[PDB]
Amino acid sequence: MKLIIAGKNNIAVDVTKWIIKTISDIELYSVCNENDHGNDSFQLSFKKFCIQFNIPIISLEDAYHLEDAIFLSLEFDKIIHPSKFTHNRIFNIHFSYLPAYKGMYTSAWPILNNEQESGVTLHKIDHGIDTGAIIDQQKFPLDIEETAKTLYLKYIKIGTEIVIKNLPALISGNYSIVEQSAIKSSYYSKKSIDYKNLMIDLNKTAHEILQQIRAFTFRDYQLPRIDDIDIFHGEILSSKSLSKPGTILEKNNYHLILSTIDYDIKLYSDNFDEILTACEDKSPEFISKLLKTENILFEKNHLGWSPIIIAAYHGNMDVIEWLVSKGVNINDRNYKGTTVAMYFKDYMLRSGNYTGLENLINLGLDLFLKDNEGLSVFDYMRKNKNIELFNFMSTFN
Amino acid sequence: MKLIIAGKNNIAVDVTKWIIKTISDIELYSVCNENDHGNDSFQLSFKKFCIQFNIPIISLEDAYHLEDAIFLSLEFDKIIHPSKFTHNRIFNIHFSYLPAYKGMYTSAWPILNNEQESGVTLHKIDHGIDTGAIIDQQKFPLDIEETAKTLYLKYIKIGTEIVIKNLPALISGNYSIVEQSAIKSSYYSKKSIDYKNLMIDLNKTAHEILQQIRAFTFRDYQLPRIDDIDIFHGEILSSKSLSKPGTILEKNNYHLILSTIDYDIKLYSDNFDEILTACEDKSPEFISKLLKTENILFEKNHLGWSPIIIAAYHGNMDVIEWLVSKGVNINDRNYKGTTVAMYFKDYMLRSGNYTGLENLINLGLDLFLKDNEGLSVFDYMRKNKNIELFNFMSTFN
Ligand SMILES: Cc1cn([C@H]2C[C@H](O)[C@@H](COP(=O)(O)OP(=O)(O)O[C@H]3O[C@H](C)[C@H](O)[C@H](N)[C@H]3O)O2)c(=O)[nH]c1=O
Ligand SMILES: Cc1cn([C@H]2C[C@H](O)[C@@H](COP(=O)(O)OP(=O)(O)O[C@H]3O[C@H](C)[C@H](O)[C@H](N)[C@H]3O)O2)c(=O)[nH]c1=O
Ligand SMILES: Cc1cn([C@H]2C[C@H](O)[C@@H](COP(=O)(O)OP(=O)(O)O[C@H]3O[C@H](C)[C@H](O)[C@H](N)[C@H]3O)O2)c(=O)[nH]c1=O
Ligand SMILES: Cc1cn([C@H]2C[C@H](O)[C@@H](COP(=O)(O)OP(=O)(O)O[C@H]3O[C@H](C)[C@H](O)[C@H](N)[C@H]3O)O2)c(=O)[nH]c1=O
Ligand SMILES: Nc1nc(=O)c2c([nH]1)NC[C@@H](CNc1ccc(C(=O)N[C@@H](CCC(=O)O)C(=O)O)cc1)N2C=O
Ligand SMILES: Nc1nc(=O)c2c([nH]1)NC[C@@H](CNc1ccc(C(=O)N[C@@H](CCC(=O)O)C(=O)O)cc1)N2C=O
Ligand SMILES: [Cl-]
Ligand SMILES: [Cl-]
Ligand SMILES: [K+]
Ligand SMILES: [K+]
Ligand code: NA
Ligand code: NA
Ligand code: NA
Ligand code: NA
Ligand code: NA
Ligand code: NA
Repeated sequence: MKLIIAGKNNIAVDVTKWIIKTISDIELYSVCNENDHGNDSFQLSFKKFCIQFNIPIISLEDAYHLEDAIFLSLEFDKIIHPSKFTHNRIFNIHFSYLPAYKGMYTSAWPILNNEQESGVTLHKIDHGIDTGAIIDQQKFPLDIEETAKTLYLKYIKIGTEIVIKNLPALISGNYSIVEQSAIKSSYYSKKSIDYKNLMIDLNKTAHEILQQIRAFTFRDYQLPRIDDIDIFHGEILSSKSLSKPGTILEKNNYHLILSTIDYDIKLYSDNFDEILTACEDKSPEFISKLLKTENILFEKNHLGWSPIIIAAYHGNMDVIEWLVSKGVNINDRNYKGTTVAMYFKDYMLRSGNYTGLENLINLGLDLFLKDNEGLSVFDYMRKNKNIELFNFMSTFN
Repeated sequence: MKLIIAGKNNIAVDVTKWIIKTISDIELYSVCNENDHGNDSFQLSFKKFCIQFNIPIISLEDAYHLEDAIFLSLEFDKIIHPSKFTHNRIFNIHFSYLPAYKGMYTSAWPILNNEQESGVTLHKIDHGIDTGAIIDQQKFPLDIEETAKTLYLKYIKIGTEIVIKNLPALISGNYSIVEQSAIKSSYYSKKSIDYKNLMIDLNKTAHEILQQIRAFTFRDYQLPRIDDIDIFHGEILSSKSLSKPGTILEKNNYHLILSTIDYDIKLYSDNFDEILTACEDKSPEFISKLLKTENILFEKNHLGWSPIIIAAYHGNMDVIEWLVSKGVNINDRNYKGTTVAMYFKDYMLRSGNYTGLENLINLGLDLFLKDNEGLSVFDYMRKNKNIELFNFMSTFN
């Protein structure tokens, strides 16, 4: 068989990796999205990956003429018409529990509409928008403080899994379909949200305002901004101003308080930059007071730097352990795949203090992971001839 | 006690009637809505009613200065501020299951949002929009072909009941409250729907388009109009045009067929006028073919004339019985309260054929009802000196 993987991001990358590890005899090809210019971001560039792993990249046009192929769209950006192929072995992963939420912005809309869950759906491509028969789908609940970013990461992940579970069946042809019901079918278009002129409607209830805030929270693209302040989460108060919804009751460095249709809301200014800086050398105590929401402890900057990555690079041992106690991953990575252990090794090197490593190993620090270049911490130390640190790190299980 | 009834429509009228029948010693006052100019429509004018029943009509301003009073808002149109009263005995009926759907157009929005149910809520007035503590509420399911009109009539009815059930408790002061949750609180404003420039979004799924159609179906105000055709219901087909959503696939006297995001839809032109005319003298068979949806058999024109009222006035006996077999009320009334029996008596008079009456009585025709003027069929025949018909009608139980 030939297998054509058209799309982008960690879903296209991780499915392709699994195929490589698991299916030989398959002849792989890649079609990439138009805005994929080779740059890794909060997601990997699938184009860069394919070039490095020698997966031939072809045009959508070339894809039409391949016979004895399977075509699989993973967040692909161009319309695929099944009449342009000799076969009907054409599949898509859609980021919703179809028939609901066909179309665009499916990381926002379920939140805006205050859904209790969402899902991912594997289905056949037909001529229209997310309309072809369903092969498989899985659902999952939305968290109370779900954001568009957290939702999107759940899609990437569940999408990847649902594809890998179904791949053998698509390749063999031994899978079932069910036509999508008309009932409960919904669709949003490109025009349904203007991200370049985002307005929060403040003539709304506290809950509705917060749902809009959280729907529009996706740091790599934007934070919601109100009265010139970037907002990162908030809360519903018990007070109820008599003033008109939208009235600013309080504005300072820390927060905005607004009158709504029902209960006043408190909206936290974003202090993520201040948090990262604090993680360099302040105590867990200092950080717990600086933060307004514990969600900020799992945020990452444009490089993929999280609080734990800062604490590790600066050898701030108390903050590392505290963050872990709040459910932060001790083996967190930046966007190049560089791990906590890699950062903490740098601190060991620069400082000459090796005494903290044991603690971290005990907390589950993994020395054997590899970055996106396929190198471990050991490959780095060998390469840079840091042999005494290599050997000290090598004693640990 | 004094009891001030502020509002409009059959809810304000029927609550006031119950008070009159059931509570003496209460001193009643009325405050009316600004657009209530004394005219009965698909709802009674509360102003006309109060004038005829000698309920003194006062200004909202006068209402503030009444001591030892209770104030009850039933679809009232001006904002009520509890700080303007000596007491806090101030209640409202809202047409939703609060905390959801505060604000406007609550006969549309639950339909647009494809809710499975709605309700009515009795609560205290506080300073804001539909935000005060809840005294009582009842919920009910939305029908699959619910329209804004059918929904609205359910509100009028359930509202009326919930008020009558609770009145003694409000008068005594022996009732409980519960503060409205923030969670699941929603609000729509005046601006959320422009009824003077209504657009149906056709770049949507079949189901979404039909939900918008039905949400905007309220004959006294408007029918949805697409491509210059008034629409009265429709259906989802099994075909799926490849053409773009909104493409008109077929247009004739009977219907529009449109391409959507998923399944084609068939939208019925309104033929209500043609149906009423048919009921004058055509068969049940003829009418069953003329209609495109059985919903059209329960529609009424600006006078309150329904199909059964036409068949009765014209003595079309087969159509009367058939309509009854489809669940039409044999004691239907127009908007002046004039009943089927009143219309059928006219036919008896004009034609001299008395032979059908027995059948109708057997089907449950009620000769003892009174119109809005408080007259029965017998009061009319006495008045007009139609004594042989009076006496023939009088033999029936
Ligand atoms: C463009 C943009 C997106 N978002 C959020 C909401 C989106 O659901 C999420 C993903 O962005 P996105 O550009 O991938 O667009 P989406 O609209 O999510 O996905 C569509 O486009 C993809 C290329 C696929 O064809 C997919 N099948 C489509 O549904 O990020 C922002 O918060 N701000 C933004 O400015
Ligand atoms: C996290 C952090 C990093 N840095 C430095 C370290 C890097 O030299 C530079 C870019 O960071 P980065 O996350 O993009 O680094 P990467 O290129 O992913 O990883 C390199 O740097 C690590 C420290 C390890 O040595 C690893 N073996 C290297 O491949 O910024 C800071 O100065 N302050 C910081 O707080
Ligand atoms: C004005 C209008 C209303 N409608 C429908 C939807 C509405 O829910 C329903 C009732 O009309 P409406 O003018 O009573 O306005 P609503 O918006 O339903 O009710 C508000 O105004 C009332 C006076 C009360 O203050 C009530 N508490 C408010 O919620 O009729 C139309 O279909 N076309 C229309 O043009
Ligand atoms: C239903 C119907 C009524 N009419 C006439 C009868 C009335 O004279 C006029 C207005 O109708 P309407 O529903 O407003 O009448 P109403 O004023 O409600 O009722 C009067 O007319 C009835 C027939 C009874 O005599 C009753 N006792 C009267 O009070 O239209 C028709 O010509 N064709 C019809 O199909
Ligand atoms: N047949 C098919 N259906 C899909 O839903 C789909 C594919 N193919 N392929 C990948 C991706 C592409 N999705 C899209 C969706 C809409 C437009 C589009 O042109 N959208 C405009 C209308 C026209 C315009 O932009 O000029 C819009 O308003 O949304 C382009 C690509 N997609 C599934 O993910
Ligand atoms: N305190 C109180 N709350 C209510 O929700 C309420 C009452 N009173 N009294 C009766 C009725 C009146 N409702 C309303 C609601 C809004 C406006 C209003 O002015 N609305 C505009 C904003 C201002 C404007 O029109 O200039 C809007 O955008 O909706 C007037 C009367 N109503 C419950 O039924
Ligand atoms: Cl090194
Ligand atoms: Cl008479
Ligand atoms: K307020
Ligand atoms: K279509
Ligand atoms: Na299947
Ligand atoms: Na947009
Ligand atoms: Na060295
Ligand atoms: Na109560
Ligand atoms: Na409006
Ligand atoms: Na006479």
